[PDB]
Amino acid sequence: DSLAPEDGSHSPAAEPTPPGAQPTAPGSLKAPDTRNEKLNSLEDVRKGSENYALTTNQGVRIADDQNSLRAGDRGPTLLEDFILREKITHFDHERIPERIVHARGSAAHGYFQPYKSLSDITKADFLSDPNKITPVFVRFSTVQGGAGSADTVRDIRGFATKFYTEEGIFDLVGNNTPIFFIQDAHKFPDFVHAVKPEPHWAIPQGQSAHDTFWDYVSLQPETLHNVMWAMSDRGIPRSYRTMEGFGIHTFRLINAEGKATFVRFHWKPLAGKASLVWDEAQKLTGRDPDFHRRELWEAIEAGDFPEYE
Amino acid sequence: ISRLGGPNFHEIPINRPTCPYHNFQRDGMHRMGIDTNPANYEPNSINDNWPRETPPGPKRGGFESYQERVEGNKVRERSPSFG
Amino acid sequence: DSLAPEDGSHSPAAEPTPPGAQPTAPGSLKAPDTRNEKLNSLEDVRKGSENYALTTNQGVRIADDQNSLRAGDRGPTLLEDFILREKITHFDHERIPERIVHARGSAAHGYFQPYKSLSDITKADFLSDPNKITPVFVRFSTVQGGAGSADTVRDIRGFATKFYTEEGIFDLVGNNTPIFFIQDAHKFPDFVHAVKPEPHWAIPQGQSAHDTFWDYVSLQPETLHNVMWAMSDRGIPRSYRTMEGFGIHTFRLINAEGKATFVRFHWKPLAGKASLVWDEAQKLTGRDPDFHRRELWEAIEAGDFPEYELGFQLIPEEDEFKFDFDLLDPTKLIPEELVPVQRVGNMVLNRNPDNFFAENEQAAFHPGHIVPGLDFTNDPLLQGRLFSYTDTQISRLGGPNFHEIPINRPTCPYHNFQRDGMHRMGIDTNPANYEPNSINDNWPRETPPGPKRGGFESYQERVEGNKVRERSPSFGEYYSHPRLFWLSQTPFEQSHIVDGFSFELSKVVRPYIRERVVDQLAHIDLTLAQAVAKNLGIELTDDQLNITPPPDVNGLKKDPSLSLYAIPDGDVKGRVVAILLNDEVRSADLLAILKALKAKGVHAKLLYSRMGEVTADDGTVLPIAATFAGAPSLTVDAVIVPCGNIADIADNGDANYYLMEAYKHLKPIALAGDARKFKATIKIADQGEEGIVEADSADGSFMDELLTLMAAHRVWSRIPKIDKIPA
Amino acid sequence: DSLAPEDGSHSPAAEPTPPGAQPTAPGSLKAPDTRNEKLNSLEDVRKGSENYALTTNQGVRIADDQNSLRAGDRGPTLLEDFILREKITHFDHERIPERIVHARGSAAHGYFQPYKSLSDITKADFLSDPNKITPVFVRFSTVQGGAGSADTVRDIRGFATKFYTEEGIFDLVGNNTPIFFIQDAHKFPDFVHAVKPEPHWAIPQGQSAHDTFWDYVSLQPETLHNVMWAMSDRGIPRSYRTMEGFGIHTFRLINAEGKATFVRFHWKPLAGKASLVWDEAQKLTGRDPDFHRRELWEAIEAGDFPEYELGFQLIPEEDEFKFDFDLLDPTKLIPEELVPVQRVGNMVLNRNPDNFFAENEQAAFHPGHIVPGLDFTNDPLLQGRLFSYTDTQISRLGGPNFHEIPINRPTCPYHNFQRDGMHRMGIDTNPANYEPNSINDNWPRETPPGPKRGGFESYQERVEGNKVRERSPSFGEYYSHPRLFWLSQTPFEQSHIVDGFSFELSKVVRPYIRERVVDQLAHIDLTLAQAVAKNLGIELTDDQLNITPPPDVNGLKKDPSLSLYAIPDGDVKGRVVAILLNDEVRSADLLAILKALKAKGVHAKLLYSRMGEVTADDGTVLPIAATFAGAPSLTVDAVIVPCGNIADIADNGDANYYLMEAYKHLKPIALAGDARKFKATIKIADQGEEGIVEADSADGSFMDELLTLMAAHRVWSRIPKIDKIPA
Ligand code: HDD
Ligand code: HDD
Ligand code: HDD
Repeated sequence: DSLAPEDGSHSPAAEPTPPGAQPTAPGSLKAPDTRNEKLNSLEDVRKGSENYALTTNQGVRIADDQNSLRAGDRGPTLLEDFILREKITHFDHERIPERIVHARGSAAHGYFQPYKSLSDITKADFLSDPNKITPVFVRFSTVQGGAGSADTVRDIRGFATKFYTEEGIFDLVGNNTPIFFIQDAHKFPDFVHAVKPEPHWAIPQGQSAHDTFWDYVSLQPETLHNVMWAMSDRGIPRSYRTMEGFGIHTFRLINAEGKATFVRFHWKPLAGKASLVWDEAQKLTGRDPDFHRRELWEAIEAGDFPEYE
Repeated sequence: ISRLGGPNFHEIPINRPTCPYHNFQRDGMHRMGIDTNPANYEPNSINDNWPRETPPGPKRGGFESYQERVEGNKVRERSPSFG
Repeated sequence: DSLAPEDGSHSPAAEPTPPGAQPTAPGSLKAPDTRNEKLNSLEDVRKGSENYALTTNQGVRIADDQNSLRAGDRGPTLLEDFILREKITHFDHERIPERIVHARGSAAHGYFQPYKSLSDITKADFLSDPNKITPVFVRFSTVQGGAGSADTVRDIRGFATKFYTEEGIFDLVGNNTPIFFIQDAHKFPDFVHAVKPEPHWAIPQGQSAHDTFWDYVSLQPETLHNVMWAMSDRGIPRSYRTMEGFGIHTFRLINAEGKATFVRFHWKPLAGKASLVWDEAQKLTGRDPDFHRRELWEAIEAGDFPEYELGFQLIPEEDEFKFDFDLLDPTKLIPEELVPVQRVGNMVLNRNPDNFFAENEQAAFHPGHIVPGLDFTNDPLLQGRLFSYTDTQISRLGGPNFHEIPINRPTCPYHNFQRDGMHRMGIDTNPANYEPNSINDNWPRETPPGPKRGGFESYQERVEGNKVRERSPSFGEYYSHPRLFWLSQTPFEQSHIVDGFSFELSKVVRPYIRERVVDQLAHIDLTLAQAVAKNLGIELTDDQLNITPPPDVNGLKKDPSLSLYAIPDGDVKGRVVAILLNDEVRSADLLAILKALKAKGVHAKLLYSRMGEVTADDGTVLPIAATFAGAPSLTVDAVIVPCGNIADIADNGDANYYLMEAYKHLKPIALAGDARKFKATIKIADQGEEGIVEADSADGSFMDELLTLMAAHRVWSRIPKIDKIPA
Repeated sequence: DSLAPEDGSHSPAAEPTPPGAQPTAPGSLKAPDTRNEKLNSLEDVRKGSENYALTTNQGVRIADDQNSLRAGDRGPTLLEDFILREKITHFDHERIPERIVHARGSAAHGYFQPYKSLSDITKADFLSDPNKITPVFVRFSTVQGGAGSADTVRDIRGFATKFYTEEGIFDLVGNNTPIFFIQDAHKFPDFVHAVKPEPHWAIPQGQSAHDTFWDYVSLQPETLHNVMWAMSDRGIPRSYRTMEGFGIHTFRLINAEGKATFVRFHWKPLAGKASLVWDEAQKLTGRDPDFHRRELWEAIEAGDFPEYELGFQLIPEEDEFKFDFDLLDPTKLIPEELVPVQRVGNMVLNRNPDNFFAENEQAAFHPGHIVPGLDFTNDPLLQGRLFSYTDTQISRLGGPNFHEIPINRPTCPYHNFQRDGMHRMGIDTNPANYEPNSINDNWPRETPPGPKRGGFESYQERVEGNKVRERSPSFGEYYSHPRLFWLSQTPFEQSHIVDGFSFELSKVVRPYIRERVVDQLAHIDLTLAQAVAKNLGIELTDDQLNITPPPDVNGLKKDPSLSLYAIPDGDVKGRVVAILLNDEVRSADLLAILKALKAKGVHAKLLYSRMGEVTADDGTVLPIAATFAGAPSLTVDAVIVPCGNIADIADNGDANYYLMEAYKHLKPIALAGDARKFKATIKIADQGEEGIVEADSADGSFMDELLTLMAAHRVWSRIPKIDKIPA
């Protein structure tokens, strides 16, 4: 009953390997020895597969997963085939709405550690002890395109970090430029509608290069600063590893004595800052629309972990 | 699908089997189970075809319908015996 | 308060205009006088905008749509700002789930009209009289990629038509190849999961070129027939206008006397069959991921309406078992040499939607939506489809009232005892919500079946057998149809199939999967298998070289109707030519070029190294449509270079590459006067070659030769020359 | 194929008819001539039924709606039965989430008209012209129970009015008491969770009589004021027609000069104030859980329209701080003795919906739906309400397009740049979906504020303070308003409050909670506290007996407007009388009875020991409406027994109990001729007593005396006599 090759060449080595040397794999199979508190806490919902019987969602073993139940082997399919209907029902409802913005994104697990206690300026527990390790989950993204759009478009990039701290989840939801296009949230649907595919025909995907975007820009000069960044090579990063991150807004740090300090957040890439050039980026959306997602996944599989200060 | 919000209603705790369940179904709203199978289809070679079908048998076998004989034309008709 | 330009140049003309001549627009503003019964019935939900106040959804006029309400102009935003919250709430919930498959699609309104009454073979009302005009809504699609994926991927294409008939909605939900990959609907999630992005990392988008797809194929030889089609140039159509459509399954036509005839449905494109080549298609997903969506919309705005002839392959009930294959097997085609396609009517797509989301995204097609005069068969793929297309709408469209979404509404009457459900629009006045009832005199009432305006009754097919989960043995043949397809292609089409398999298998990381697929190809044709094997560094064994080929299909050595190009059918109307300008164009050349193109309905785009204008030798001001890089040769069907100051562009890398890319992609190229110096960049000798038009000046003969080349689509004889071209 | 009776008795007459005379029907079939702008605007979604074929939702006629498609008439059902699957799918998804609170409610259409222009104090367009008619849709409700819970529970009632104005929808979302239980919206889930069924076992339905509610009350004295109202007979109204309505919060009116006036909204019932008594209300939840829904629908079918006068309490901005309590505290009422209610206009409810689910269940009211001329205040309960009523519709009504559900649609224009979302009905043609735009000349456009037809601008209230989660100290007083309410009630109303607390606390299992509530009552009034304590077997301590009462409210020791009954306001129109028949009724009695009731708009129910008919002494055939047990005295306002063959019913247990129950519940009873023998059943002396009408015959003053009793609602003087009745 074995369909795997006898030489075992179907299974990727569970050790760091360079891009293309092995098939890519789920993280807990590729790197079983990598752990953190969050990864450990997900074990209760991880599901295996090897050596298990194929079942319905109700736990009933399936004998023939190749055929519908019919009245004769050339007959009509019967309504009483609950195995078919459960399998097709689940398939029929697989999709959930994509994010309104930043629908295209690539994510990884990791950890954060502060260099020293910041208790003089903030009572935040995750910043209180250099030995305190906080698990993170990070998602990098474009802004305009759908979940099935291309990576190397000209766009702003999102850089969202979920810190699983001992005193609650802290999400630092930033972008790869230090400002945004607009001043007041009331205008967000206007700006986003202008940059998104135009409503009559739903064109263009992953591009601000169309009338409605530049119409809005020309009528809203507050947008010009972030437009400058988007039109620069900042808009076409070489990799999620080679871009900066910013929280954009001024927030506050609050210490134990009640003192507030204004703060803006920054991520500094250990790999440095690097971008493509336009002709390359555009052609690459055709040759490999998954280039950034792939590069992130493969760097981690190689042990070449993305790092950000 | 409407009452419980989608196709993962078997993951709501009261509905969960206490016996094993494994298959190639994926995703859907409020998906709890995180599948590690490299494959989400069968037949597959990349996971040596697991999880695997099980032939019917006296115990722990796969489900097979009783091979009742069906004979008749396709009709929307009540059986006279019900009348 | 007016932000529009004083000259009115913001507003597109409400008249047919060629691609790029005007901004595109909602269909009811571009073509307000194009009407049909369905389009007219949508007027109750169309919303205008001009001269109206900006309001909340509750009708309250907004005074300041630029600012949130705050405590001081530098203060915190207040929870009482209901205008902000309503606007952001609506934004926050704009997205609905995309279709599980065929998420990427482009749609248009049109109409269908039969050529004659089909009453002798079907009682379907929409086919009963050549005077019956039926509105349609058609959505073309890819299969694998998301709604935001690219158009010109290698994939099967969907071709779904909603017929708004006087006796109900009929949805013909087909594809652009005559078979499907699998035999039984129970396997659909397996096949789709295998072709879709792999579940760990969600790669690759819009591509079958990955391990899991070819793993499934190698283990399920039933897939090989449709795989052959996908690896051919059928997988990369030039336009939705230049592909065929097929219902795939055998259905039944039922006439008034109750006689059943088996039928397979066909759409024949008036524009002919035409496809890209792989390198062009792949690069075009980067240069313009919206290319097919754009070309469909712009053809309709130009008056180049997509047209498709509906055809039926008809097989009497008594002939069910007269072929080498099972009629109910959706992995088998019916060769036109054995059963001709009888043309029965024509469909014209003549208006774009107003709002993509409301009309395209929310449209629900389902092959179970049939009408009296049609019926199903036991095809086990069709049988399971019947369950899926109603089920899936409960999440995708939010509940069981999806038929009340305007695009989905029948134009004929509908009345029943169904009630409630999320977003219920219809307010029922019937005292009864059940039947039988006396309190409403049993209305609405059942209708017996009959020749016209009768109730639906299934054809009383005899069913005999035991309840089994079992594939019919008649379905267990996998190689003869792939071989018939292979043998029916031209030599260059065969080369492109080889290159398709070779490219895709090269992207499979696990080598044994490649080897298993090559072994399957050896069961189809050894020339195909050896050619793919050579490109993969695989050597066939002596055992593989001795595999007996499968038998012919009912005596057929080939069927040229399976080739895109063996029988010429192309027409140039609606195609487009790039014209590469210089700063002092020979106006006489351009006059003759544009006159000849206009006479044939071929569009032109004037390209230069910058935007703005250039002035011809006689003072004619020429407006520039795009730069060489902004509208690459990928987006056109041919390239013409008129004479003038050729020195202006002779050393321009983009201009030289424009011709090299077009040359590599087998497109016609025409060079007038000093533009013939560009022959050096494409390595064409002074004596010239077939496929490169050249003359001292552009003229009638010059343009006749180019338009003849365009009618043949591509210059296949150039293929031996392109491998040395660095492009 | 017609199942209706040949005599047409299945169809109710489309004319006003009294309760029970005809089957009830959808409003547009019962009263097609009753129209308003909103009702007319719904015609595009109303669906008929008569003379139409039964179809699928796709418009396909159904031939056999009695059977599934099967392989043989005794065979398995086939998956290809799309008619079955569509019908069952729709059934399977009929239900939507019920409202979090106020899930049980009953609704009607109507209209509002102001008495005079209020332009001096508000620019609200619907209040600008006495000739301007504003359509309304009103939903009355309970609070705690589910959509399937009973009407006549002890609870607060909701009173929600949707005004379809020319300048937007205004929703006045009020209750039947002038205060709420809590001060800050942050506590709303705590309070509601405490009153709702307890989470382990989901008991009790429709009742605050359980530990968690009284636990919360005992720990949150701010609740005591509205608790007092709920424990009074206010908690058990006779009908939605006989209760007051209140907006509770202080809002603002804004005039064209920008001047703000504080306002509290009031509804005054034309039918007067009237409530049940507890034993009656509780038993009625069993005998007819739909009593209030039924009475509302049947009053409208009878042409006896519920009417309510809108009134305003108006407080100038400079008087904000001149009261002992904070105007922004929703646990405090504004006594009418301090600020009179000024009459504003009248609302008439004159047509029932067609489909309860489509119009009632799907209606969305929200107090943030205001119009120019109105504004909010910093009331911290109102402030949080503004968030909830938009948010909750995303799940309840399936997404952000809930304003497109027909009942919710404005009748005035609504245009904006919002797009998409689930169930999107409107098809936007605007080239732009953003502003500012030039491509549509910036339409739809913002509108500056102005005297009429202007944009919404918030009143520029001064805000000064630090960001704090802190209750205003001015809110920290909890007992003076409960005491004012207590002191304003009649002695019998006070007894009913004592009995309400006593009964509810008896259902609290943990005795310490009862003791803690009694301690709170001792801070309100020691007479109340002692009487409740006595009924609970609790002895007040000396310390409790020495608690100083809270101060008067701005010098008031009572305000009679807080009593249901202190100032008579009852009108008998729309009430109902049970008439207990015998097998040979004295027809002269019955003629005098029925005609006197009819002249005052009082309905009658002819009751007997069986259904069918009886014949009077003169041969008149009398149709029986219900049996004694089938329409118990709980469902009527008074009981009349005419003379005749009294021996027929004298020993009937149900007939005797009918009188005992009505007697216990303080209802007027009238006995003519030999019917006076029933005085022995209710233990009434030969000389008679006030509240029992008796005479030799029903002529003379008999009916006037009974109608006078009915105008006073109940016979409160009878209370000492019922306290030992075995009934
Ligand atoms: C008021 C609306 C609004 C405004 C003004 C912004 N966003 Fe946002 N953003 C959203 C509304 C939103 C959202 C609709 O809530 C999203 C989409 C789906 C989601 O979960 O959140 C989102 C997603 C989203 C993501 C993706 C998170 C993920 O990976 O899942 C990022 C990185 C940002 N945003 C970052 C920003 C930045 C840097 C902004 C400017 C400083 C910004 N957003 C303004
Ligand atoms: C049992 C499952 C199943 C099977 C075996 C098939 N499909 Fe399908 N198809 C669906 C389940 C489905 C679906 C999940 O129900 C979709 C996705 C969203 C939808 O509305 O229907 C769909 C969408 C869909 C569309 C897009 C319609 C649109 O534009 O909205 C087309 C053209 C087809 N299919 C065509 C086919 C063809 C030609 C098939 C083989 C003969 C086929 N499908 C087999
Ligand atoms: C912050 C939460 C919150 C608070 C403090 C209140 N409510 Fe509320 N109310 C809701 C949250 C809510 C809600 C959850 O949003 C409901 C349930 C379903 C709905 O549409 O709105 C609702 C329904 C609802 C209804 C039923 C409307 C209908 O018939 O559909 C009425 C009459 C009221 N409420 C009245 C009030 C009054 C008079 C309050 C105190 C002055 C009050 N509510 C406080």
